[PDB]
Amino acid sequence: KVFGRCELAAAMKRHGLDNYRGYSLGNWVCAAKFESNFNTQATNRNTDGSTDYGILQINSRWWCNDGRTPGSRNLCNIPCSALLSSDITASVNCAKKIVSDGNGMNAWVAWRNRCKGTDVQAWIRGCRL
Ligand SMILES: [Cl-]
Ligand SMILES: [Cl-]
Ligand code: NA
Repeated sequence: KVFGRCELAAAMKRHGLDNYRGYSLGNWVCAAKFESNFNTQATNRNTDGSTDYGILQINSRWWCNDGRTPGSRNLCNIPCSALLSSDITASVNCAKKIVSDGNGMNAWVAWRNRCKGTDVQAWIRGCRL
């Protein structure tokens, strides 16, 4: 599923990301924009053999099981395939564990490089929330 901007802001709010660990909804929508262009089916292979899955490009190195990332963990206790669903529940629940890990949203390199310190409220401007 490719979400609309406001559609994904609404879904992320409904699933409790709105100011989760102090990160406003715009930060989350901005991260999703640059990680997946709002596409729940986005996948990208990493140089180390791990794969990033879904709207927030969650890495099999630590967070999900895909059966092909040697020496990896599955700290969200989900198959990586769950992160590709039209239903964002698994991606949101896993993102809450990631952002709670100590480095906040810096876990998403694209958030650090493209969202951090920008006017992220632009991402939810005009949205019925
Ligand atoms: Cl957009
Ligand atoms: Cl594990
Ligand atoms: Na894994």
